[PDB]
Amino acid sequence: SMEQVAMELRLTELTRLLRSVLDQLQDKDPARIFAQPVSLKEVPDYLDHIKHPMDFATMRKRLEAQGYKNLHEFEEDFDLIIDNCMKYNARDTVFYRAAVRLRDQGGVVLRQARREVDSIG
Repeated sequence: SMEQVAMELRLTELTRLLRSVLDQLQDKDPARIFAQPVSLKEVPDYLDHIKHPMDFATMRKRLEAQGYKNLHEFEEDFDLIIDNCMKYNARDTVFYRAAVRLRDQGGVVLRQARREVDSIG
């Protein structure tokens, strides 16, 4: 149908906006601490601690499959990155500190993304 197409064009445009958002959030991680999944070869007990792992490469796969229906779903995954790290790692670690800085700096980007998503519809 014409409606299904219009729907698909909306999703494609949302995907375009979320790709830009993801690139902006990932720039706030210049150390690349959050770029890839925590390695289960190197942290073999990780899944005993963290039940829903997340990272930027995994979000990017979902994004490119147009797997985010709305900004809320995207934000859920970004929050998993931060929250998983803040649980697994102690306060006095470069990892925890990196997550705090990513959260703080990402807030600005996500604030305007919500306005753009509502605005453009």
